[PDB]
Amino acid sequence: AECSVDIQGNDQMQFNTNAITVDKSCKQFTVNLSHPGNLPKNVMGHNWVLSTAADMQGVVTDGMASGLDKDYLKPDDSRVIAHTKLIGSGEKDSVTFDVSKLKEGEQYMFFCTPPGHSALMKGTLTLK
Ligand SMILES: [Cu+]
Repeated sequence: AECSVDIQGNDQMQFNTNAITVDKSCKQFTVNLSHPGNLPKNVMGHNWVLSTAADMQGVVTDGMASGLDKDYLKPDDSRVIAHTKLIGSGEKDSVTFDVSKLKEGEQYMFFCTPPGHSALMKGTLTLK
């Protein structure tokens, strides 16, 4: 409903949006991730990861170093506000997070941390 969004990551390393708006009055927000295409998780897995704009570079750097078996996220990374699991084609995953983790006026970025994906698969998340 109002406090959720569906996003897709395809075989061409594209998310189907580059901007998410979250109603600032939502208590929680949910992202429903899916993966059109046929490529398996070990070739073209995608996740959806949320951080401040400022933290994205470090999250990406350490995440893509962490390997497939760690969903390309540094374990226990405090900079990651929320994240789905890593999914392959035909799979689905949702994450819910607390909209109080988030500041009106702050610059948020969502992105996909697997090797080669982050520059091609990112966008803004903003409260309205
Ligand atoms: Cu991706």
